Amino acid sequence: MQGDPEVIEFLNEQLTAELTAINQYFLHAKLQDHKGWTKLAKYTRAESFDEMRHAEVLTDRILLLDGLPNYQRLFHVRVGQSVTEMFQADREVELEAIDRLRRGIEVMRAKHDITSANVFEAILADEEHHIDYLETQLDLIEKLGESLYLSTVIEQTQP
Amino acid sequence: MQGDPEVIEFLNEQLTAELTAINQYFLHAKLQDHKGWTKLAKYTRAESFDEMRHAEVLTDRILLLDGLPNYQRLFHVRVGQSVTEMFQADREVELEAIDRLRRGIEVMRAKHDITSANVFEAILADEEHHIDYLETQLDLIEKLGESLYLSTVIEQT
Amino acid sequence: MQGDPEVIEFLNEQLTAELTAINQYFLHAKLQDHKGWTKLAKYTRAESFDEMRHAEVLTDRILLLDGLPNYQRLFHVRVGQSVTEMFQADREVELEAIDRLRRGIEVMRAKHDITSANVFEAILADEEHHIDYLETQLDLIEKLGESLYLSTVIEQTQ
Amino acid sequence: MQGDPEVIEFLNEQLTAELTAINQYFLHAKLQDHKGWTKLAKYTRAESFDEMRHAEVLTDRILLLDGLPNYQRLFHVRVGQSVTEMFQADREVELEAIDRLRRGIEVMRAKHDITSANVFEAILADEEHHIDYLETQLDLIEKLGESLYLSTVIEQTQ
Amino acid sequence: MQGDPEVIEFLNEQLTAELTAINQYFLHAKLQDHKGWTKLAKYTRAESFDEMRHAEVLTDRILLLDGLPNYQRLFHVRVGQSVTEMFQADREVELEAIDRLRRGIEVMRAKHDITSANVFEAILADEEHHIDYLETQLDLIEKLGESLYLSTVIEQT
Amino acid sequence: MQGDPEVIEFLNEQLTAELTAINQYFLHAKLQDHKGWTKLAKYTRAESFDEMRHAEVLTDRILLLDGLPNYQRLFHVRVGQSVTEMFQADREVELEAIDRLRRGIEVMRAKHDITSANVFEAILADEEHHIDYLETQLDLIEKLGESLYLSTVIEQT
Ligand code: HEM
Ligand code: HEM
Ligand code: HEM
Ligand SMILES: [Fe+2]
Ligand SMILES: [Fe+2]
Ligand SMILES: [Fe+2]
Ligand SMILES: [Fe+2]
Ligand SMILES: [Fe+2]
Ligand SMILES: [Fe+2]
Repeated sequence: MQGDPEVIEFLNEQLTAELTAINQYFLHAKLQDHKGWTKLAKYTRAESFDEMRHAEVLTDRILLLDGLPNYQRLFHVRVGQSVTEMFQADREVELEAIDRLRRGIEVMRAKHDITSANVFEAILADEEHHIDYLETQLDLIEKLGESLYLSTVIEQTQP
Repeated sequence: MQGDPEVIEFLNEQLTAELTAINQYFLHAKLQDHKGWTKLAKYTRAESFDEMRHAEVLTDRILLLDGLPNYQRLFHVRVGQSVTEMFQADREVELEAIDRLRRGIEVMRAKHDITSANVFEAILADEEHHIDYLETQLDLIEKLGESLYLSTVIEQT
Repeated sequence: MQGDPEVIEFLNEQLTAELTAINQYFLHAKLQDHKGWTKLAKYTRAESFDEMRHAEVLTDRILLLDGLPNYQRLFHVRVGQSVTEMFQADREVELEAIDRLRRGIEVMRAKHDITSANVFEAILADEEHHIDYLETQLDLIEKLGESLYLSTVIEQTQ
Repeated sequence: MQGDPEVIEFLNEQLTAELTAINQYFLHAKLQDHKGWTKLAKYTRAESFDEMRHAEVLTDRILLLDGLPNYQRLFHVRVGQSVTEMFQADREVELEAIDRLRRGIEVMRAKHDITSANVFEAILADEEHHIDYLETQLDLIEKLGESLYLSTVIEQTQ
Repeated sequence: MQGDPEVIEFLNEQLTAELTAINQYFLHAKLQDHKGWTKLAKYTRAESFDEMRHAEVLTDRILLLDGLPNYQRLFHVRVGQSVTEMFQADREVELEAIDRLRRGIEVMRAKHDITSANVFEAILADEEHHIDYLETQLDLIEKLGESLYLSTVIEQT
Repeated sequence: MQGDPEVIEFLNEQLTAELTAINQYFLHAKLQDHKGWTKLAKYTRAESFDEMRHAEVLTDRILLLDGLPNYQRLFHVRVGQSVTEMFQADREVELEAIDRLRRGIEVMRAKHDITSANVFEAILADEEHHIDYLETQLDLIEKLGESLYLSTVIEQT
């Protein structure tokens, strides 16, 4: 029982998205943490653990197909300065992952595995359920205005 | 005992208001749910369930009068895009109900049954307790301003 | 992402089945309770709310596809007088559900969305459990006889 | 210490009755479950596991006599469609077991083992305790009539 | 609504795998029960009930398709003497199941049922989650050695 | 108050060791997880999370110095096949971190900050409490021999 290496690569190209998404959420989480924009920092910190949960079940599956996880390669990572830029860039990153997950399942359905597609749809169902929130968030600032939007995301701590 | 048919349609035209008001509340409750306006979405879900409670006690009464509920015919339903139009539209819907309910009871009390008028006033007492609320709500946006009014209706959760 | 309207209308014609099924279940639930037929009216009221919430998970899907729910148009609704007629009627109503749902998902799997079809099977799996039950119930009346079948559906509770 | 192969086979001929009886009870338990005949399906599922508890202690016993359990051969299994003949069919299956077990224990007492026939009587006290019950059941249908007898075993589900 | 017989037989040949695997797991569990290798027999008894859980949901499906379960005929069942042979033979039995499951779901997906394939994948997901553990165990012995592998399976209790 | 840039890369070259260390632990932890080498797999998962506790306060330090964390580039990561190779490889990785931590604090004390060096010693106390343990582990195999050493790592559960 050996996985077809393209299907393995179809798993593997998903994996490079995982490691980059860990750091770009977490540093931005640590970015706003100094910036005091408090409740949104609580969101992306709790969000980042789900991709840790997303990546681990990915990691087991290729071992069931007797694969070799490359944790060495990486994609390019970006940073922003205001949150709109932070909300615009990762959208493309979330726009990046879907089509790869889209194009993977149609071909892997043609090649007789069922179980790895069940992994692939499940993570794909998360991100479409994820990206809309950002799409909800951005204009909700943008129609309203950033300053009053900034005026509600902060609070003084409990010393 | 047989229900008088004139009273029966007076119950019935109220029922047509009920089913239409269910959907126009609920979809607009689901509309702001996507639009992140969290707290009023909790409120509009709470308003919809009372009309669901309003309709069932309406429903059994005509069966006591041995009637046939038309759950088939409806009235025209509208939608809005900002909240103010939604607050303007349902006002007319609330303006639609009361005067017709005002029309029914006097004619009903003229014809010797008491019991459905008790249902009439009880359902009237809610909407007169309801129509003023949005009437207070809309000017409170309008005097103040919509953008800051939007600045308190959301929640990141 | 914008939903393809052929998927959207196929979501939409499911919705028209949903609203009509609410009223025909509930009124017939409000039929037999006056008729004393108690536990099936408990069952029919219990049958309503699952079919209710089936439409809500239908509803929230199409706004992700940026759609406009027609909560205005309906299908034709029927009533009966004895329960056998009701059990014959809703069978056809459930007979209308599956094949159209069967007609959809093949095309939906043919057109590069997966996520909506998971709802499509999920609403299907319920009515698989539903249509046989009423199919079971009718022969129980028919092999036995209606009168003794009425002789177990009523209690002294009012 | 080695078991005498006749006694082993006489233990073994019980075992063929065991696995056959498990399926013929369980499918009928699943049959009336689809047929809605509720409490008998509760009773048939409950009666089946005692036979599962029956067969396992037989399986250890031949290992104590250092035997080889044939889990391969099976006797012929039947099925019906009405409820009555199922009570007639298993009666013969109940009639099949006892006399052969009656044939054994005399020979078991004839040949200097005590312990295996203790299992034989322990299972035989069960098989008498079944055959009377179904015999009590069937005439109670038969004197009364099937339809009113059927008119008490179905009840609604949750 | 009637089940298609080619779908039905595909359920049916799966069923023959069930009853054979029940006895071969259970007796070999009862084999090491004499042989004092208790913790794997604890593993074997708990594993055997899950196939009994797999078999009943197989059974109720076909009567929804209005089918007739053949609980009558079976396939050939084997026995071993050391555990490696027991680990080698059931692997083939697990190798027997999955391709037949692979052969079924491709065809019935072309033939307009969805629901029984959901049953088929669910048991198929178990066996691929099963057969690796067999494959994990057997190489772990022969790399290490059998006698020390025997040196960890008794309990004296 | 601005961080002196020489301090910043000396924080940063520690950081490049950090992200590489998590994966080489975890994948090898996931390697033995398939291999049934479970009790040390429990240990290696515990080793991963402490490094996350080490790396975060490192990241919190540099923003006080107004720094830019390069989470982008890495160092070279290796894999092994038997545990001795794994215990030999990470030893060098443990040997890699200390001298950089050693060469830091002499300069960190030399240039009028204490607080970053307080982090620098606090991380350094961990690996000296760590590299001895793995050094103890490998020789404990080495006198003994791998097979009997492996013969206690299996749980069968
Ligand atoms: C101060 C707290 C934490 C920090 C700074 C942190 C940070 C990180 C980072 C940077 C990664 C990516 C490294 C990698 O993927 O190998 C990661 C992965 C992970 N962490 Fe955390 N984490 C924290 C809390 C936790 C806790 C408390 C747990 C478990 C009880 C946990 C479980 C995991 C898991 C399962 C992964 C995925 C492993 C992997 O994909 O390689 N994390 N964490
Ligand atoms: C003709 C009468 C009614 C109609 C048309 C109606 C309609 C609905 C609808 C559309 C939903 C959304 C479910 C979904 O999206 O899946 C719902 C939910 C619900 N229904 Fe009704 N309803 C009616 C009467 C009632 C009444 C009077 C009650 C209870 C006293 C009730 C019990 C419920 C409850 C409790 C929920 C909320 C379930 C939840 O929050 O999880 N229904 N109903
Ligand atoms: C929730 C509890 C149980 C379930 C779902 C279950 C399931 C089943 C079913 C349905 C069968 C019949 C299949 C057939 O023979 O065609 C079976 C066979 C069997 N049952 Fe169970 N059973 C349960 C309890 C038990 C227990 C607790 C034991 C033993 C301690 C047991 C012992 C057996 C044996 C040994 C067989 C195989 C018969 C043979 O090899 O001849 N059962 N199992
Ligand atoms: Fe993901
Ligand atoms: Fe009302
Ligand atoms: Fe439904
Ligand atoms: Fe027995
Ligand atoms: Fe299975
Ligand atoms: Fe560290």
